[PDB]
Amino acid sequence: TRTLPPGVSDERFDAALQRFRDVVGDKWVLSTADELEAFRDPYPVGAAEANLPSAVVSPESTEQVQDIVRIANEYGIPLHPVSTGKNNGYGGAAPRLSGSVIVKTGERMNRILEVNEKYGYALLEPGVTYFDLYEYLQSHDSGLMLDCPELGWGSVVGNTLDRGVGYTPYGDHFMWQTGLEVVLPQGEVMRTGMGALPGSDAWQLFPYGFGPFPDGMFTQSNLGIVTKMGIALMQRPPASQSFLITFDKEEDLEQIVDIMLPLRINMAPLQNVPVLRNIFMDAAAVSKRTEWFDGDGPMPAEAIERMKKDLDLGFWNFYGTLYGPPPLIEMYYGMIKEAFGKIPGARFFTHEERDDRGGHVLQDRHKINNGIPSLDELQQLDWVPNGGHIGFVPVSAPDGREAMKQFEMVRNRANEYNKDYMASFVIGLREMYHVCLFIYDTADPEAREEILQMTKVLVREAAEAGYGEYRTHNALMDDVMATFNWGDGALLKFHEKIKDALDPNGIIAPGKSGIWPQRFRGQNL
Amino acid sequence: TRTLPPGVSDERFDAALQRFRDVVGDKWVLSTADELEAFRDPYPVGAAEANLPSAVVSPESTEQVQDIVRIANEYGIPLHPVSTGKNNGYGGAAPRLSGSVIVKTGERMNRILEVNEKYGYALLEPGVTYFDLYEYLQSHDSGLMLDCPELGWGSVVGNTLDRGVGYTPYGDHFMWQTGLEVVLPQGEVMRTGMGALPGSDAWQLFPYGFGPFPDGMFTQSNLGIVTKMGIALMQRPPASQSFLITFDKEEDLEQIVDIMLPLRINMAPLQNVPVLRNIFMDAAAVSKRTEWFDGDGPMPAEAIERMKKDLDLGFWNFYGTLYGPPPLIEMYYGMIKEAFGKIPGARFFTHEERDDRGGHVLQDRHKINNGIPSLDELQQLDWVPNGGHIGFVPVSAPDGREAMKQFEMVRNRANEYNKDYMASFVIGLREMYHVCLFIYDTADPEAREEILQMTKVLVREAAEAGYGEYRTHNALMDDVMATFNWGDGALLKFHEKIKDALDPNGIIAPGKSGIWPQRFRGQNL
Ligand SMILES: Cc1cc2nc3c(=O)[nH]c(=O)nc-3n(C[C@H](O)[C@H](O)[C@H](O)COP(=O)(O)OP(=O)(O)OC[C@H]3O[C@@H](n4cnc5c(N)ncnc54)[C@H](O)[C@@H]3O)c2cc1C
Ligand SMILES: Cc1cc2nc3c(=O)[nH]c(=O)nc-3n(C[C@H](O)[C@H](O)[C@H](O)COP(=O)(O)OP(=O)(O)OC[C@H]3O[C@@H](n4cnc5c(N)ncnc54)[C@H](O)[C@@H]3O)c2cc1C
Ligand SMILES: COc1cc(CCCO)cc(OC)c1O
Ligand SMILES: COc1cc(CCCO)cc(OC)c1O
Repeated sequence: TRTLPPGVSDERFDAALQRFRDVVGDKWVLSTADELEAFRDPYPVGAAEANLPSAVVSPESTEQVQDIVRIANEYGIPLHPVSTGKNNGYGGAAPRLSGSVIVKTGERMNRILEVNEKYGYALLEPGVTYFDLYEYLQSHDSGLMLDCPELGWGSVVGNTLDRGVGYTPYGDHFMWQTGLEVVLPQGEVMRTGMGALPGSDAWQLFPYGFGPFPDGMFTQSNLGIVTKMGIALMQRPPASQSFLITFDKEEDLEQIVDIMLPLRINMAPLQNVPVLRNIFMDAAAVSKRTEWFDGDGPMPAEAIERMKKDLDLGFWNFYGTLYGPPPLIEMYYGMIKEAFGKIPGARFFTHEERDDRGGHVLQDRHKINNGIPSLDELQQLDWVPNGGHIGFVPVSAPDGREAMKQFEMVRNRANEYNKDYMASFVIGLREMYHVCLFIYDTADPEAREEILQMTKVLVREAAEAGYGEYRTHNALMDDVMATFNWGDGALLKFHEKIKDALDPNGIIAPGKSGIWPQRFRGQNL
Repeated sequence: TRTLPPGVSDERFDAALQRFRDVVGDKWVLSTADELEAFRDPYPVGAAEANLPSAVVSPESTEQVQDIVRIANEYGIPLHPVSTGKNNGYGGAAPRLSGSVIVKTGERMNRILEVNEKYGYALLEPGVTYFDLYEYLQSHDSGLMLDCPELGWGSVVGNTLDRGVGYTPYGDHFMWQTGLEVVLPQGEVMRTGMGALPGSDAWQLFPYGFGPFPDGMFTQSNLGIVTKMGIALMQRPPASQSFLITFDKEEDLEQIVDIMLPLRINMAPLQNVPVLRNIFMDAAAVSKRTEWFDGDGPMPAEAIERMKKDLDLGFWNFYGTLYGPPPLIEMYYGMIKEAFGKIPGARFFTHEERDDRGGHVLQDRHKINNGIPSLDELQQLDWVPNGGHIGFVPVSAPDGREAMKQFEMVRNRANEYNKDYMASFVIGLREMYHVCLFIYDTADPEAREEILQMTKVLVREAAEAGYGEYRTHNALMDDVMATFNWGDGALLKFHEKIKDALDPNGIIAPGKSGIWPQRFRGQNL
């Protein structure tokens, strides 16, 4: 059957598709099953079909976005705006609401509008990937560096708009986002901050402007379609050194985190975003599961010791990067060695001390942590046939016992559902993103359903323990927002009220972050 | 005559006042003219009466705030929430809309709810002043320090809610704000961030929570009455050093700013928030105008030279503070001396090198920049009889030509309207707050009217040159929001839609930031 927007007939949708073609050109509207396969979730969750797009519209300009939104309002067509649509682990480009039209802004709105060397910023359209911006900075001999997530094929804008993160001192992308332009849900266009002052040169200099500060309301949001976004860019330091600390025992996690916090909270000596990855995460980056265990069910401890011995890695592997003059780097590395060396069996390696396969992750972090984008971690998806992943990322206090509690709770459910537990604590100043990647055979419908049921269990169990997730997959958005229900669901009620005011026809990404416009509430999707 | 809410009769207002007394206690409702005199703007702007409160209500609890908001909805009573109501320069405690009832949350909601040494944060009620928090930290021998504005008698919460700023590395108060509790305009209570997840310990560790990020919409805002707010607290460094650089000429401003930017953008060597204050600003802190000049009109060049000579200060005076191990401080100070020394006439002083009257401001900055609150700057108001100030604060790029353009533009109008121009550039990473404090005799109605007309001209003239203000006085809020009118007033229309959705009866601080609810729009008050 043809995927159609809810309540929209074949005739009405054909008519809307043609109005879209009038705006963007016939080449830039996709609506056949073969064309749309590329836009389904690449890592499907659940046995049954879900998150089916009805079309893809690729606008060239803000003016075209406004016209697309107005047409969607006339026809009642839901729109899922994306930048590059590489939100893999959280749905890809696929809409939360099946039948929605994807607005792929980044296909043609892909210009670097400004890179300012003096004030250190960029003004970007959504199609600028991290690779694109890196190539620009390299080609202009820029003194600036970008901040990228693990995979460079995503969007500087799009990643920020889901509050994604990277690993340099500028790792909080939303923090350094400065100014945006957005098409509101009925087609009006708005600039935030100093961009609201005509002729201001400070759109990318001063984020707040005047009055209530709105930009965060357009992140993890369905309140508009972003068409331009500014971001601050850090100056590249004169030198850097990355390092790996291997820790032998599962149980070391508690002491690692507790030693880490005093070294991190003042952004020195731990200047970048430390990451603490387990052996499964690192092994998946350089090898397939069957090299260590080709049997049924969870991997046995003998197979784990082999992974560690052969890759020369610990169960927990701490990656960091230091920046600045060589003397500062040496002083900070000495402090780090002296602190973590109090853990029995810890071993230290700089990026120049490992040329072996187990050191491939360290080399990859040394790129990433220096704003050099990479795709090396895509090899994690070769762990099993037809590999995909889902991201389960609860927030943790930077406390070793809390980390251990979360590790044990996730590992337990992981084992129960026969999914390997790849873990990476991504460490901020006062919080940790406990990244749980579950890699699975996306062609196997029982594996897909196990992933869905396992993660719904984990969302509930984590919440009963006081833990919430910072970001989540289409399939989990209602469940995750349901956990943030202090005061009889006060937060969601507030969001719904704003959603219905700005989007009275219920057009933009219905269900994003569990926020449904009035016409869709009380339904089973 | 008695001050009444718009459209509310004496009999209705009396009934509402008694309902307020039911909630908070009859002792905690003020409504006579003598009682309300203290809640008038202490630095009145304009000759005519403006911004008159009809009553003051002091709630003891969030539950009482909810009840007050419910009563106000029933009766159509506008409410102006304040914490400590010390917003001097911007209206004091006085409401934008005359006839509003001030809700002074800080009078009785004044508890430090938590200070966490390990993770470095505080959870505060609105009545905690900077002095209160400092005394707590001292009393408990805390390793943490606060970040305060120039005057310590304001509210850690209230200052943040107007996006006020201080001068340590944590000087962006809203940035370090983490979690809040707010009573929405119809009386519902909501927690943001991880506080929306019942049982989370991360309310003050991770600001975003899940879904659209709303906390900024409650700053410079009329979308609620905030009852609790968290804020991160920096660890106190092992050592510090403050310094003053004096520069001889008005025209040095261009070179000072251009030398400063490379030293600031990486947060080192200029680690704190530098301030660049002109001789009028520093002279007012230690002396009266008639010490230097008792004639008519703007101060002549020779009197300006006498201020410089006796106080041993420049026309421009640069104040900074360095932090960290003693060798790091000495290396950074050497970098700062080498850079700024290229300006002919520059002279350098650390806080150890001046014990004269001219050095009083340096010693005060050494307290403020180390989280030690002060009221010394209140002496600026003794510059002339019955002294008050208004804050005209355009944002400037950190560019010397732009700073000079703004200086010359403001000086030109200050001279025209016979107001001394006290200037302080408060310097962020990529932007400066160009603080123009105009000090005037508040008893002189012509001076008050000159201040109003001069600043209205400056708002328009600055906007014509592409500059907007970050914060403003009641009397200028409509004019300032009117300058942020890109896209035919798109930003204000967006704020108005949200305002009417959350506040359908138009109760909370109508006209704050130029944002009026439907029932008042177009009424010219
Ligand atoms: C192995 C692996 C490792 C990963 N590591 C990381 C990591 O380190 N850090 C990280 O952050 N992520 C990580 N991810 C997740 C994902 O790869 C990235 O976050 C990716 O950059 C997001 O996709 P994107 O940039 O194309 O954004 P998009 O998919 O274009 O956008 C993401 C979402 O933002 C919203 N949005 C986007 N554009 C607009 C717009 N114009 N208007 C309105 N709303 C919009 C929509 O809700 C959209 O679904 C990882 C994934 C995998 C599989
Ligand atoms: C000489 C001088 C120097 C100054 N220097 C500085 C400086 O360095 N930095 C600086 O930031 N300011 C400065 N100011 C301005 C002012 O002194 C401070 O900002 C002061 O801290 C603000 O008053 P307050 O803290 O009592 O906040 P309040 O007056 O309580 O609140 C300010 C506003 O925030 C909102 N608000 C407050 N509480 C609530 C609540 N509970 N719910 C909802 N909304 C609320 C209201 O709009 C209120 O009007 C200066 C003023 C002068 C005269
Ligand atoms: C920090 O946020 C994320 C980190 C990773 C991988 C971290 C590997 O060390 C994946 C994500 O989504 C799939 C995230 O959101
Ligand atoms: C940085 O923000 C402000 C600074 C000052 C005075 C700075 C003196 O050096 C006053 C203000 O309001 C009256 C401000 O908002």
